[PDB]
Amino acid sequence: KPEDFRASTQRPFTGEEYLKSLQDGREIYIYGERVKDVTTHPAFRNAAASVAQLYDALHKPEMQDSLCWNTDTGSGGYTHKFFRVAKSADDLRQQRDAIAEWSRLSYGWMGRTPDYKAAFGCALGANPGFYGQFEQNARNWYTRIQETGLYFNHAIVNPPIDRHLPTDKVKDVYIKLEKETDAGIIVSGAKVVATNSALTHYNMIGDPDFALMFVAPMDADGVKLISRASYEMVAGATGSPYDYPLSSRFDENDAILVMDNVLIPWENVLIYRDFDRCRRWTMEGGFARMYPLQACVRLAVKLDFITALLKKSLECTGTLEFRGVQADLGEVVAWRNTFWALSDSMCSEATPWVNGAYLPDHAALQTYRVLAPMAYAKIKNIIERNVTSGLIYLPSSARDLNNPQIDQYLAKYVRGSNGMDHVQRIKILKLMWDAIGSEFGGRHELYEINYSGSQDEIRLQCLRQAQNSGNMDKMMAMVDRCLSEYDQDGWTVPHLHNNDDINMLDKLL
Amino acid sequence: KPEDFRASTQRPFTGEEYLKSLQDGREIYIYGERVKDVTTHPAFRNAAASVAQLYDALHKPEMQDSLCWNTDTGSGGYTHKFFRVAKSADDLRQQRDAIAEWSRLSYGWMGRTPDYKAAFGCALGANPGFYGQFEQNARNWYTRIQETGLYFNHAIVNPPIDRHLPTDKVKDVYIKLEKETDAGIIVSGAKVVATNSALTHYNMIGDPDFALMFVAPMDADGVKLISRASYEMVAGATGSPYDYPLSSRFDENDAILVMDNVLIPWENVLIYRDFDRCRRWTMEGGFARMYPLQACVRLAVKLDFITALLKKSLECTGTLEFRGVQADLGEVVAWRNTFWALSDSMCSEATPWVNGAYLPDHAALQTYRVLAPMAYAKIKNIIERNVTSGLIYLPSSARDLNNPQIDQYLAKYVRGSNGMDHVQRIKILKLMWDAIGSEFGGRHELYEINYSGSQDEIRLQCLRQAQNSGNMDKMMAMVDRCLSEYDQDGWTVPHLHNNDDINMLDKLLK
Amino acid sequence: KPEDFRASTQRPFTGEEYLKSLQDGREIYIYGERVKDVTTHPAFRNAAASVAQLYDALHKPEMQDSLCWNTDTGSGGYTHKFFRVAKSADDLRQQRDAIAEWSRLSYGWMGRTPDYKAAFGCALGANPGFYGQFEQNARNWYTRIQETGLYFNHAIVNPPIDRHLPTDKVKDVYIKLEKETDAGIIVSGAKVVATNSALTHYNMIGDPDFALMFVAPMDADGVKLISRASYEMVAGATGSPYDYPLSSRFDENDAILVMDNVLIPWENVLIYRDFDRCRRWTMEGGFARMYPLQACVRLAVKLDFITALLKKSLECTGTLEFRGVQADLGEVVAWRNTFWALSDSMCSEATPWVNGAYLPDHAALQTYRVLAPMAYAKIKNIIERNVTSGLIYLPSSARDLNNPQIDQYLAKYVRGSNGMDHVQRIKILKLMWDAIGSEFGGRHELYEINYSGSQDEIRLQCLRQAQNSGNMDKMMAMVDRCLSEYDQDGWTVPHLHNNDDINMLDKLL
Amino acid sequence: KPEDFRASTQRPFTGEEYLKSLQDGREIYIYGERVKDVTTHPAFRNAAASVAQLYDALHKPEMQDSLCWNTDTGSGGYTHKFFRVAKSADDLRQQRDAIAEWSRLSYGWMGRTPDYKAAFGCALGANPGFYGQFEQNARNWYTRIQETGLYFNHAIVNPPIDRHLPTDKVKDVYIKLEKETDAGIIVSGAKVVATNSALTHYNMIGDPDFALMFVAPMDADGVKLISRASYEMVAGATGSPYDYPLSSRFDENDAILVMDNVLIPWENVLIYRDFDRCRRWTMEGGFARMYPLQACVRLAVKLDFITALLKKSLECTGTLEFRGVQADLGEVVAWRNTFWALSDSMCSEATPWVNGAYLPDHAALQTYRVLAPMAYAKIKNIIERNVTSGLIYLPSSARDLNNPQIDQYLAKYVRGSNGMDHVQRIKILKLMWDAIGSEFGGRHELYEINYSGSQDEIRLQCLRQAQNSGNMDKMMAMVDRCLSEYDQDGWTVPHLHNNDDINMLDKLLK
Repeated sequence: KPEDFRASTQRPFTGEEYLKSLQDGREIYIYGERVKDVTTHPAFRNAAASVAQLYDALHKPEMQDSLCWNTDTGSGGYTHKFFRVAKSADDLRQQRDAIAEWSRLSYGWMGRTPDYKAAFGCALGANPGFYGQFEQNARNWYTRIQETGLYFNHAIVNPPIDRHLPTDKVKDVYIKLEKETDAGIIVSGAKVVATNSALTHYNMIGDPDFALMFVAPMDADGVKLISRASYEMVAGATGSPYDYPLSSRFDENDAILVMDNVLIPWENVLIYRDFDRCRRWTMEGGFARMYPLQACVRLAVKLDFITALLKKSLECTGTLEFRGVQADLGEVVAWRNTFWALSDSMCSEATPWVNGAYLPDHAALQTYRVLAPMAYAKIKNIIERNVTSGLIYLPSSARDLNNPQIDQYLAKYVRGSNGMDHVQRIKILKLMWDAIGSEFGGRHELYEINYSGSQDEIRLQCLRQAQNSGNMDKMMAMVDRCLSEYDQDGWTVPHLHNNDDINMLDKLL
Repeated sequence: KPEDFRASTQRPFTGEEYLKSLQDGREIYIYGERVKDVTTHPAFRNAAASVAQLYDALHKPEMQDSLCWNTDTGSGGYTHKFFRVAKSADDLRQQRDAIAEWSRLSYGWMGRTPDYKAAFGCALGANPGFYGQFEQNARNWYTRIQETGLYFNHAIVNPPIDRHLPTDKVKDVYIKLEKETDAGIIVSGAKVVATNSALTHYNMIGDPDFALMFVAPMDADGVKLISRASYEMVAGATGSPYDYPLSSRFDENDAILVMDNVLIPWENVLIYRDFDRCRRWTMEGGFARMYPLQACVRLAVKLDFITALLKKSLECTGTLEFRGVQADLGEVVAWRNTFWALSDSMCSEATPWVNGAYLPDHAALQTYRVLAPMAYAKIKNIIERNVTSGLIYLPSSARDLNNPQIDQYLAKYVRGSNGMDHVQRIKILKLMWDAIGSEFGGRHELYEINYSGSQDEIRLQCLRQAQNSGNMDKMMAMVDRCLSEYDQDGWTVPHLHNNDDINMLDKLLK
Repeated sequence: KPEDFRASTQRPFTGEEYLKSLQDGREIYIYGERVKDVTTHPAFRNAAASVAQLYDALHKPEMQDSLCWNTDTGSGGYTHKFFRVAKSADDLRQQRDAIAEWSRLSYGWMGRTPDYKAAFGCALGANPGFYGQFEQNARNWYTRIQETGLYFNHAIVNPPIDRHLPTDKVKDVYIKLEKETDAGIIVSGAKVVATNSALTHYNMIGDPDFALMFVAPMDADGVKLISRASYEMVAGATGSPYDYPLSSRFDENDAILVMDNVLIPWENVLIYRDFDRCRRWTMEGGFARMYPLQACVRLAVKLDFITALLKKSLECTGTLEFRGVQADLGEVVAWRNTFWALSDSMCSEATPWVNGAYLPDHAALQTYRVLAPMAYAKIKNIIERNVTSGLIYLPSSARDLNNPQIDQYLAKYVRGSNGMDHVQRIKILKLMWDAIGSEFGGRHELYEINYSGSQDEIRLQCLRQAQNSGNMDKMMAMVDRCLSEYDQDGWTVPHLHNNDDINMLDKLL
Repeated sequence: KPEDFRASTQRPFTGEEYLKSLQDGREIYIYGERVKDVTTHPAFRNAAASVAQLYDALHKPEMQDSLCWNTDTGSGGYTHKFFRVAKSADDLRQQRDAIAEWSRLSYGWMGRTPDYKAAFGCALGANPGFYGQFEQNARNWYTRIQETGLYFNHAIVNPPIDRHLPTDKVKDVYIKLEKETDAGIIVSGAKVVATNSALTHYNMIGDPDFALMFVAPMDADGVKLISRASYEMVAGATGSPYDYPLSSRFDENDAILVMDNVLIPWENVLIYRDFDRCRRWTMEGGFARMYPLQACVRLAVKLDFITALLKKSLECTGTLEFRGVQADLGEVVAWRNTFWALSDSMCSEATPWVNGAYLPDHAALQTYRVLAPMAYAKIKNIIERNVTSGLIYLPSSARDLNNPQIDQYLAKYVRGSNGMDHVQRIKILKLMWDAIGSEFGGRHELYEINYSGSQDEIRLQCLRQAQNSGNMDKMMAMVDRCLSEYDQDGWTVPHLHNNDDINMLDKLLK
C-alpha cells in the first residue's frame, strides 16, 4: 500500500510521494499526546522533509550515475545502488559511493536513513534459502524494498526486566507469539531504541514463542510508538535554525516500539518459533555482514563535516595559527581518514558469499565498530579543548542579532578573528555547539559511542571474527613457528649461532 | 545599597532579602528582549531562588556551626566562614567544610555562588597594602563583603579581536578608561563569560588606559548583560522538573558583560592606569592563591553526587552486579576521592602569607586545575559506556506517565531491574541525563574542562609554580647528586663495588 | 640471631653489621647456580650495599631528627620512626618524612626497603589481641623488629595451578601445614614475587591446613629462593655504572620463595589453621591500612627524581624552550604533586584505631593505588614522546668515551644543546634510559603498574572502601534528597517556581 | 663490488653470498673496540644471519610466487617484487604481499630490512628526471638495486648542535661538501640513527655546501659506525635463546654514522649544492610516498605476532576465560586489523604518478603514521595489565631448568594453567617479555612510537596532506553548504518548515 502513492512502479518514491505515504494514521505519542500527522507535527515535520530530500535526489539526472542502478527484478526500473545485491567488489565500491552521496544530504547526521535497512533487503534477496518455508517471503520482500525504496528500520533491543517480579508476568515484556491464525500471527511485546521509526513504512522485529523475526507496518492496528523528547520541536519552539541548525532538521527520534495484539500476516513472517534460525541469523543471514558498510560510510561523512567545522571554528577564533592546535586538527583528520580507509578495505577485500552475492571484508566491519567510539570520544575532546571560550558565551538567539539595541554591542565585541563579522562567527560556533553540546549533540555522542553495543561486546565480536575466520590460528602459527626454533638447550635451526662460545655465566658464577 | 534590604546589619542577607535586592532594574537581555525582574523572569527565577536558599542556610541554628563565624570587624555580627580572612591551617579547614555545606545545597552544580568571590573579599582584606593609594578602598570592600555577604562575580576574559581591522577601531573592544573626573572614572568595553552575573550585586572587572581593576554594581547605568540561551527557561517551557531536574533550578547563565559610559566612583577603583600592579596582581594579590580551594571543594561535592548517581543508575539497569561495572564505579570513586584529598592538602600544608593571613598549599591548587579536566572527561566516558542503552530511549515527558493510555505500556516495559517501578527508573535516568547529556550537561562539561584556561596554560602554570617555589631545583638537586656518584671511569663513592672484577667485555671483544 | 651482629642493643644495625648478618648460608639460586654470599655475589652485592646505606643513615647525627625516634619498648634505644606505632596524625606526618628521607637514598628506585614491612611490625604491636593465642608472638615480634631494624619482606602471591592436573597433586603447590610438632610446624609450598627477599632477614608468609600466617627466617633449612635474571649482574658484566647507573645499584630481585619441609617455631606463628582470622586480617590486622603510606611516599620520591630527570633531559636536548614540551613537563609535575598531596591527606585525616594507634586516611590509600598505574604509564609516555631521537642512538659504552679514536667523534657530534659537553649529555640520557627503557626500567614499569593487583581489583577495593566506610551511603543520601524534591507532577519543595505558568506544550500540541 | 659475490647476475644475493659480501673491513666500533667481521662478531652475527635468511627465501621455488617478479631491466633475471617499480594498483598489492612474506621471517621484528630502501631504488627508477644532471645516476642506481637486491639504509637525522658554541665550529657537525674534485666530492659530517647500517652495503645520505644527497658504501675509507649497546651480544653473553628469543637474533643496531674525508664518486651523487631540490625531494622524489607501504605492512605483521603471543600468554596464565580479558584481546585484534586495512587502502586507492608508475594512497600513509604510536602504546598497556604477575618472577635462566636441584621446584610451582608444563609456560612468557620489557623490547617501543617524527609533526603532516590534496577544501565545501541553507531570519531553502508557527518566545517574553 505505501508504494501505491508512487505515480510510477519503475522508480522509488519521490520526496512528495514519500511524505504522502506517511499520512496513514500511525499511532505515535509524544509529550503525552497523540501525533495527528508526522509530516506536519512540530516534532517530526522537518526530519520527514530531510528524509524526503533523499528520495528526491534519486530522480535528479545529475545524481543518477552516482546514486542509482537498474533494478535486478526485470521491472525496467531503477533504485538506489545499495538496495540491490552486490555481485563484485566493485559493486560494493559503487554502493559505498552511493551511500556517501545520500549521507552528505544530512552532512552525516542522520544515521538511520532508508539505506541502512536496504542491507536487510539485500540480505533477504541474496540468501532467501536461509528462511526455509519462508524463503518466498524473503524473495518477495527483497523485490518490494528494492523497487520502491521502502523505508525500514529494525527494532531489536529488548525492554528491561524487573528481576524481583514473578517469572509469571515477565513473559509479557518481550515480543512473543500470542495466537496463530490462518490470517497470520498475533504478537505483543516491545522493543526499545526504534530510531526514526516514526518516519518509516515498516520495522523488522527480531520457549519457542519468543523466537520470531517478522516485518511490521507502522500503520498496523496495535503498533504504537512512545517517543523520546524531540530536539526538533524544542529547537522550533524556543530556538531558530540559526541557533540550532542541526537539531531543527536532522533529529531521529529514538522511540519505544509497542505491539499490542498486532496481527502479522504470514507474508510478513521470516523466522517462526525457531531458536536455531534465530541463533544463526546474525552469522548466516548476511545483514550483520552488510549494514556496517553503510554505517562506516555515514560516520566518515559526518567526520568530513566535523573536521572542516573544527577548522572553520579555529579560523574564526584565530587559534589555527598555533602549532599545537594544527596538530590537534591533524589528528582529527587522521581519524576521519581512518574510517574512509576502512570502507576502502571493506570493498577491496570483499568475498563471494552465496548466489553470486559479495560481502564486504568482515574484519574491517568489526574494526570500524571497535574504533568508532574511541575516535568520536577523542574528537569531541579535541574540539572542546580547542574551542574553549568561543562556545560558552554565544548570545541566546538570532533575536539578539535582530534587535539593534543588542546587535550594536555584538557587532563590536563578538567579531571573528579573521576579518569575519559577528553574525558569521556566532553562526559557525553555534553550528559546532549544536554538533557537540546541545541535547542533540549529546544524544549523538551516546549514539556513536554505545549504540552498536557495549564496549566489551564489540571487542568480543572482533575477537570472535578473528577466531572464526581462521585469522587467529594463522597468527598463532607464526608464534608457534618462532617457539619451535629454539629450546632450553639452544637453537633448533642451523642458521643461527650457538652462544656457547660467548656465554660468560660459568666464568661469572 | 543592596545590603540595605537587610532587616539587620549584624548578619548577611536572608534569602528573601537577597531576592528583593535583585529587583533593581539592572539591564539584562535574553532572546532579544529586556528582562523586567530576574527574580520572576522565566530564564532566571529558579536559579535566583536556588542562590537565595544559600543565604537562608546561614541563619538556620542547626547550620551555623558548619557555615558561620563571627565577623572580624567588631560589628558583633556573623558571616559565612569563607568571607573572613583565614589565619591558620585549621581556619582554612573550617572554611573548606563551610564551602562544602553550601555546595551541597545545589548538589555541586552551581559553581559561581557567592563564596567564590568571597575569596576576592578576603584577598582585599588580607593584603590591602598591595593597592597603594587605593589601599583604603580594599579595606572598605573587605568589610562590606564580609558583613553583608554581597554576591560578587568577576568578569575578566576579554572579547575577541578582528585582526584584519585597523589598529584604530579594535582598541574600543577592551575595557578602557574613557574619562577621568572628580566623581570617578567613566569606562567602556566588554568582558565575556560573566557566569551568573545576572544574579549578582557587583562584578570585579580586571597604553595605561587599559590597565584597570575596579568594582561595578549590576544596576549601574550603562552596565548591561547579553545572556546566552537559558536552559532553565527551555526546561520550564518544554519540559518539567521531573524531565530536567537540574536545568530547571541550577542554570548559571554565562553572559557577555557590556559597559557603555559607566561611571565608576573612586571608592570602587582598586588598580588605576597601572601595568605593574595589573601584572603582579595574579601572583601577589592573593585571589588566585585562594579561590581554587572553593572551586576544588565545589567540584568534589559534584563528584560526590555524580558517583552515587552512577551507582543508582547501575542499580536501576541491573548491571551493578558485574565485575567490570563495579571496577568502573570504583575508578569514579577514586577520582572523587582525589579532589577531597587535594583540598585536605590545601589546608594542611597552608602557609603564613601577610598580616597573619594564611594561604592554602599552592602546589595542590595547581594540581587540582590540571587534574580536574581529565577526571571529568574520564568520568563522563565511564558513565556513558555503562548506562547508555538506558538513557537513549527515555520517554519524552512526565506527561507520558500522566496519560494512562501511554503509562500502561511504560509500567510494563520500563521497570527498574531491582524491583523498582518505571516512574523511579525513568526519574533516576533522566537525572543522570540532565547531568551529562542535556544542553545544561554539555555546558557543564565545557565548564569543567575548559573554564580555568587552555590545557597547555594550566600545565605551564603548574610547571612555573614548581620552579618559582624552588621545588624543581630541589628535585634537580637529587638528580645532580645521583649523577655525581659515578663517572665514565666507575663509581665515585666508596660503598659500591667496582665492576672491573666481573666485566667480561675484554674477553668478549679482544 | 641476626641482630646479635650489632655491637649495641640500643640502636638498629649499622650498614656493616647488616651486611655481616647476611653471611648466613641462606640457600639462593641464580643462573642455575648456588649463591655463596649475597654480599659479595655479582648479582646482589651492590643492592646489598645500597640497603646497608639506609642503616648507616640512622646513625648520622645530622639525620637523626628526621629519621629516628626513641623506641617505645623501654630499651633506651632509638629506631627509624616508621618502626614504632604512631599515636597521632602528626606522628604519621613525621613517619611520612622519615620514609621520604630513606627513599631519597635510592632516588625512589628501591621499593621494598626495610621500612615497607616496618608497617607489619607496627600492625603487630598496635593490634596484638587480634591474634588470639598468638598475641604474645605479635607483641614480641613488634619489639624485635622495632629495636633492631630487622629487614622483613612478605611473600604472599600464590604459584599458578595446572587446572588439568588431578585435584590430587595440586594441594602440594600452596603453602600448607605438613606436620605439627612441639618444636613448631613443618610447612612446604611456594610463594612468587618475593621481591628483594635475598637481602632480608625474615619473610612473612600469608581445608584449614592452608590458612596460615607465620614468619620464616631466610637461613632456615628448607627455605630457598629461585631468582629472576639479575639486572645488576648483567650491568656489571656487560656495562658500567656510567652506562647503567640505576641497574648497577638498585636492582631488587623478584624471586620465587620455596619452602621444602621447613620447621617454623611456634614463636613465629601468627595465624594457625584459622580461615576466619586469615579472612579478616586484611581489614582488621592493620598492615594493609598502613603500608601504602610508605608505598605512596616512595613513589612520590621516585616522581621527584623522574620529573627533574625529564627536565634535565629536555635541557640537554634543547626542546625545553618549546611551549608544548613545557606543558608536558608541567603535567608530569602535576602527577608528582598528586602523590605528595595524597600522602598529606593520609596523615592529616588520620583516625584513632585501637590501643591509641592512628591509621592514615583510608580513602587516600585506595586512591593512591588506583591512580599510580595511570600516572606512571602517562609519565613514561610523556618522556618517550619528548626525548625522541636523544635516546635511540646513545653510544654503547663508557669504553667508547675512553677510546680517543671514538671519543674524537662523539665530542664533536653528540654535545648537549645548552653548552654541555658530550660526556654529560650522554650521561644524563643514559640515566633516563636506565629509568624507563632498560630491562630494569621495564621491570619497574611492571612493578608500578600491576604489582599492587589487577586494575579491576584495585578499583573494586576503592569501591568497597567507600561502601564499607559509609561514604557511599552519604553520597547516596545527597542523590536521594535531590530526587525527593520533585515528582512527576512538579516540585515538592516550596521555594521553586511551578512551570505551569510558562509551559507551552499544550499550545504546541 | 658487493654484488660480484653472486654466482649469477640474474638473481639477487643468496644468504651465503650476502654474508660473504659483508666481509669487507667496514669500520665499525662497539664497546670501544673495532669490529673485525660483522658476520662473526658477537654483537652482529645472528642479526646478519637473520637478514641472510631473507635473501635465501628469494630462491626457494615454493616462495617465488609470493616474493619475486622478473626484473624490468631486460637482464632476464628476477628480484623481490618491491624492488621493481609498480605500474598499477594490483602491482602494489602484490608488493604489499611480498613485503609481508619477508616480514614474517623475522615475525615483524626487523624493521630496516632491504625491502625498506627498495622503495628508494624504485623512486629513483620511476622519477629519474627529478635529478637534473644526475638523472643518469638515478637510472643506474635503480637498475643496480633492483637486479642485485643491494641492502641500502638511509642516514638522514642530523646530530645535535651546541647552541652556546660560536657559529664557527658547529657548522662542522652536519654533512657538508669539503672538496670538489674530478673524481667526485669529499664530504665530512655525521648522521644519527643509522639503524642496522652495520649490515648494509650502502647508505643514502640526505649555504649550498650542506644541500646534498648521495650514496656511500659501507666499506668506503672514512665511513665509520659508532654502535649503540648490542642486545644481541648481551643476550649471548649473559642469557640464551630460550631466555631472549628475539634479542638474540633480530637486534638492529641504531648507530651513529660518521664520515671523515670520504670521497663520493660523481656516479653516487644525486643532489648537489641544491637547496631547491633538497626541499622538494620529500614531496616530489617519491620515496616518502612509497616506503610507508613497507613500514605499515611490517608493523601489521608484528601485530599479528603480538596478538597471538598475547592470546598464548593468556592461555598459559588461565585468564583467557574472563570476559574482560577476552575484550582486551579483541581490542588488540582491532588494532592489528587496522594496519592491514590501511595497507589495503594504500593499494586499492593508488594513483598514477609519473612514467607509468603508481603511488599508494597518500592519506592512508599519513594515517598509518599518526595511528601507529597510539596503537602500539595501547597494546603494550593492554599486555602489561593482563599478564604482569606471570612476567615478574620468571626464573633467571634456561640454566635453572637444566639444574635438577632447581627444576624440581619449577616443575611443581610454575606450570601452565591449561595442562602445560613449566618449560613451555616459562618459554612463552619469556618470549612476551623479550617483546615488550627487555631492553630490546624497550627499544622497539621507542622505535614504534618515536621513529617517524615527533607526535606534533606527524599530525601536521597529516593535516598538510588533507589540505594539499584538496580534501580539506572539499570537506569545507560541505560545511559552507550547510551554513548557506539558513540565516538569522530562518531557512533559505524551500523544503524545510519555518518555525514562526511554533515559536513560543514572544509568548514567554512579551
